[PDB]
Amino acid sequence: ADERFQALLTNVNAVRAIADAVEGTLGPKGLDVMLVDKFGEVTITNDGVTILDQMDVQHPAARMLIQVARAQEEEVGDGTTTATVLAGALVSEGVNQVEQGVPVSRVIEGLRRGVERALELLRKQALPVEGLDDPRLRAVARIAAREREDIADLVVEAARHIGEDKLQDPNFKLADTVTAREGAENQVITVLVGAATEEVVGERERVAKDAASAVQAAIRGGVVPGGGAAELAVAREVEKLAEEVKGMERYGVEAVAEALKKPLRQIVANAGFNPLEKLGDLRAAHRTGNDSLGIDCDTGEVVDMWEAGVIDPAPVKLHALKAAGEVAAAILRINTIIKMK
Amino acid sequence: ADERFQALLTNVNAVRAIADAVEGTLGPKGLDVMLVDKFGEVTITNDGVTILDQMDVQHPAARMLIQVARAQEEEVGDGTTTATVLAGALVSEGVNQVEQGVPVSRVIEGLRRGVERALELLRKQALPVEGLDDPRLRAVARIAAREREDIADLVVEAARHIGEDKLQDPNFKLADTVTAREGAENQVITVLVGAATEEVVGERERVAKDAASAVQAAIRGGVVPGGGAAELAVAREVEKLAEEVKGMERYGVEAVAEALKKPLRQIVANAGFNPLEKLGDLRAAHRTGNDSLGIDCDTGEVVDMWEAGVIDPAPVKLHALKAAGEVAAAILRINTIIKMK
Amino acid sequence: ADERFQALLTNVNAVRAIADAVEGTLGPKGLDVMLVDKFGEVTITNDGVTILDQMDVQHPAARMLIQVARAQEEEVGDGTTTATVLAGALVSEGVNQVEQGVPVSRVIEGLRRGVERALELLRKQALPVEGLDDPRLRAVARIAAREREDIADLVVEAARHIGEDKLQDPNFKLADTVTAREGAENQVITVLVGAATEEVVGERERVAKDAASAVQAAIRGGVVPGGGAAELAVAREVEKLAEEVKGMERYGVEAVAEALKKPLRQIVANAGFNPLEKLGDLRAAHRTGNDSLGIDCDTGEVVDMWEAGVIDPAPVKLHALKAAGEVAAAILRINTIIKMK
Amino acid sequence: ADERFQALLTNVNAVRAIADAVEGTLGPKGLDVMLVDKFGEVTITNDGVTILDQMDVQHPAARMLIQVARAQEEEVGDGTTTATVLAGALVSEGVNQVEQGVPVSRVIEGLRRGVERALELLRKQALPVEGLDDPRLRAVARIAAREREDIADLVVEAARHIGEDKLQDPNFKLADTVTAREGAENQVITVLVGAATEEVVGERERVAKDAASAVQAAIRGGVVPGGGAAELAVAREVEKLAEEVKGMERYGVEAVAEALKKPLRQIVANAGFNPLEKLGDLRAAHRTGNDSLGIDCDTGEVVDMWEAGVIDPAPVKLHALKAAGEVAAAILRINTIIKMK
Repeated sequence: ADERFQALLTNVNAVRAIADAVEGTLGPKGLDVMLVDKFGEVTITNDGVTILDQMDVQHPAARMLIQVARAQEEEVGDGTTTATVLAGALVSEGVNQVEQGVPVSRVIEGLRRGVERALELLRKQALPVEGLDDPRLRAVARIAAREREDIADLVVEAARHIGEDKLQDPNFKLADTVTAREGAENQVITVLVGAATEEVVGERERVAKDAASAVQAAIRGGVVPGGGAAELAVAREVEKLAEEVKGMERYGVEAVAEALKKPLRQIVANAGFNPLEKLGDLRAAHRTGNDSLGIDCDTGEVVDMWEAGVIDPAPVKLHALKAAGEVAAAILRINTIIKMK
Repeated sequence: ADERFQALLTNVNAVRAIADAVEGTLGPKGLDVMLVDKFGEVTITNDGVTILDQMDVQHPAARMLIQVARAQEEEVGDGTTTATVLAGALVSEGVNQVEQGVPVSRVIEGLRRGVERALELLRKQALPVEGLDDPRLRAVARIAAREREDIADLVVEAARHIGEDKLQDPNFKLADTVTAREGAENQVITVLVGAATEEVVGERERVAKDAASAVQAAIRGGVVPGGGAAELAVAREVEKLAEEVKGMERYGVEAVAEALKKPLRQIVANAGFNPLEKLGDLRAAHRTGNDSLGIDCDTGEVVDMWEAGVIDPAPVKLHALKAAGEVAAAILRINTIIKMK
Repeated sequence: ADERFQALLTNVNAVRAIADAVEGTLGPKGLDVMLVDKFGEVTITNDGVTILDQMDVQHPAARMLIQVARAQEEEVGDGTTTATVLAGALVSEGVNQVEQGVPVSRVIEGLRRGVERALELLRKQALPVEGLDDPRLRAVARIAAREREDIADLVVEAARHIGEDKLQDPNFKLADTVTAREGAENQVITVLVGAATEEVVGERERVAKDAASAVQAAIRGGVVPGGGAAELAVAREVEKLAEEVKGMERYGVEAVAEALKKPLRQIVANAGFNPLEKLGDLRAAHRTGNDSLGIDCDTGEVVDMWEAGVIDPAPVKLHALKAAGEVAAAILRINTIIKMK
Repeated sequence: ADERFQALLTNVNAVRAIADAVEGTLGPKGLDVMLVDKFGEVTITNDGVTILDQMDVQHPAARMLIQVARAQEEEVGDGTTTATVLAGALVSEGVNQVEQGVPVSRVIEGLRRGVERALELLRKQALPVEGLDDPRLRAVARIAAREREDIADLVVEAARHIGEDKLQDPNFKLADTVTAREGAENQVITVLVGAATEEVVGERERVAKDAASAVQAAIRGGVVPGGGAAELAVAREVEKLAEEVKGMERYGVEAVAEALKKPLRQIVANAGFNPLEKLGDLRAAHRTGNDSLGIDCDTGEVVDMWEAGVIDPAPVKLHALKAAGEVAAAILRINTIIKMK
């Protein structure tokens, strides 16, 4: 019986190891991560899409996490680091509840129901954007471009050059029509991103594609209050569902609720504030009936995110949580490890 | 800095040891504790007063819990088990929250307001008893008599023979008006309680005084749904209070709320049922607006405590919670241990 | 040279340990200390005077600080805890400079001048109280009364009864005019202090003692903004003195400057706030030219201490700083330890 | 959490080691450093640039600082020593704050704004050079030429041969317009620098470029009082801003403020004096309202650096501080180290 639980725990530690390596890269004030070879070559990156690919992943439980997260990347080209951290949080709290005594089969179904409710509520909470000149697009472009307005303005300028219905085509990807070249200026003819040297072209191109995907998702499915405020907003309702759920299955709904607190908790933690005290006051002001109250990452105060400008696309946040649930259930189900031929 | 926490944790482990020695005796299906001497003599007893009186305690921190519990006993003469287990749960959750990073002073000042609101809600929820012919007096006498009705009937008979305003006198304790004599019958002349042999008198007198105290407190302060249901009734609102308080203070209101679940959790555990699942379906059926819904100790089916006839006097619980909160606060403040002259 | 310094460090650590045993009792939200015997008896106390009197002292360096602090008690009967903390901080910030390479003889004289200028500024900053009807006397009684207004009202009534010039008499102590008896009410005949039982008399007599000494000192010297605000108010002046002093001796003036913020560091550390961040919010309105702002102990917001009412008399703080400077100068001078005949 | 800090401390110690091998070469009497391979060859040199170029670097943090320092060299041809020393100081007393409990993210942005303000004061303090006949050019050429006049004279002669407006061309560098030949005399035809033998031409060629670049920057940006006086002058101002910065973030500005003293501190220390007292006696000369007062490296008596003739160009100092701040942020922002494919 302990062997069945032990086989689950080592799977969790593999997922947690990957989830812990990218959690420092969350938010506008994320911390970069050092990557090292045996030869000694090193790259410094604050983006998750690259750290997950360039990182060693030898435990076979982590390979599924990377594959599912980059499938989410293949869909919309953003939100891999949120999905990985949410999957890690869900699996961590699930194994914690299993340690308490809850059977794993109960936790799996509780997680399934809680994640389904969370997707429902996040879909219902996202409101559609009113035209393209509405500067919520300019807001969600800036956050995706590492707070560099030079790329952010040109992505929205290209978006206005394309149009609305021409961007509503499912077969058309705006990321593939951007290109970065060295020694050029910022013009759109094909989106030409200027770069100084030849070595800096890669990261400028990558952030150009990230802003491209963000602005695409903004038209495709609306916007959500970023910074994890929407995650807390759905976490409270998932807790209410947990109180609604019968039997031992509820302890998985609590696992969904606590895992939805991890993105905002780490947004605060990486910003350099105490996560617990700055979550307490954030829950303090949420009694007014509005569920769009976040925390600014510079002064640490409770401020509504619509005026702060911290906005996130809706499809990316929906699909990150969907993938996190799908790749937490699959890793919780595994109970034995056997060898082959 | 670690010594301040280690100084606290050693004090807590003294408190947890006392609680673990008594929390097995809760409920109508409690498990006795066997006490051994140097000589090898035995003392089989399920009464918390007895075990707390004759138990060897050496830690200075553990002495305060017993002193507070016996001071509680001097007031009404019952409820020491609930006080001990609640104090243990409160300080255990307090140190658990301190380990997460919350400073101890915030935990203490959150415990204070949480316990105050819990006392307020328990006092409100108490329902007075209409006359002595009401069967609730029969139930509260039966429960105090270890579910042996022969003492239960004579206690209520004596209560009716004395009177309402005579019982209302604060100076008169009817636990002194009971005497057990071997070889006699059960009659009132002085409440004479029959016993078989001289060795049966020792425990028969104790249970007679316990029943006397229960019946007296029932008239003085009404009744509360027993079996731990009222604890969850007030905990569900202490979680709203925790969601009503700003800042790091809230992490102690959660400690009050979770500590209030330990009574019913340990009633269910001692009854031979899994406490997590049996607590899960308790919250499912609490949505009807009634807060007096609990768990029967034999069939495991959730049933409302009024019809089931499991009732616990109000003051024995209010004073017990107040004592547990005061001793938990007093033991959490301690941060340094040093030696005397 | 090393054994000369190691002789100072051993004396420093003895002073550090005694100052460390009584830091946590400072401030209104201070924590208590468990004093244990070999016998097994206990004494919970948050009074610094009791801890210093009753806690063992075997290292001879500590006894000098104890004697100086209890001499400060013999002067006006309060402020021993502040004196001990200030002496510990001064000695710590002195040895930290000797570690950096500053000679001890320069630190001693820099500390002398820094303490003298700090005393001068604290004396200049004191505000004399207008009559005994002004509410700051009530505040000074309350702060010495651990937020129990029952003692505060009777002591202030007695203070107004006696008269102004009668209170001015240097041979008249209000110390001896109080007495606590069990089972009595609160009235003045000779001030009769009420108490519940015989065991409560010992601490309630000390409470009346401290309140009487606080109101005693208030008439003579007026008031100073309590809660450590005035220590910060003079710390910046000592910093400008350090920026006035010439040579290696200046680094003793900064030892005085940083030692004066230890009381306010510890008041917020004991309050459950982070001292590093709560010193990075007090310097907001200190730029406005007023030097009467501190930190309130429950919510942590910065507010003027005149409005908050945390007011502590002038003579007790002045003499506590003088005693701390005297013992800090006396203990730093020791450079060798030798045995007698 | 310790692993995230251990990764940072490992990174800091790498910067400390590369930094630690350089600062002995600061000031007019820097101490040269020996370099050895397995073959046992010798390379005695007191120049920072060659020391950083030929030194074996294994840690990636050393590689990042190497790249930034040689980029600073590519920009203006000098200032690598001050850049690496200031970077080491900023990183060292940034992690010193992290040990105290300050979060890394707050220290990073505090470093950012403190360095920005230090750049502001340093830019404003630079006074414009009045023609080339002004002997401040001669002074900076002298201090650039290892206190040798034979290279001081021909550099300024070649400069005045060109003309005023021709040195303002950003596309023209005069560091490439100097060639050293063996057995020749000192004249300009192309500045011909003579040498004794072929083996001596290497070091003469290097000092010729250094002296050329000093006057290259001097006409462009003016003059700033060198020898660490400008650093101390801006350190007091960024201290004043630290008193203005609000929150936990101020402890990064304090790190910038005290890290700016490291150049002057080590110029004094390499002189064979005690830096602790020589920093103390420099704060008397700064109370007169003017901020040009530094320390002569020979007699130890503080003297005005204008009259003493110790001078540095403005652009080299500004860019050294900018590079030091940028690399300090880039190495402080790394949180964990992982391995690659």
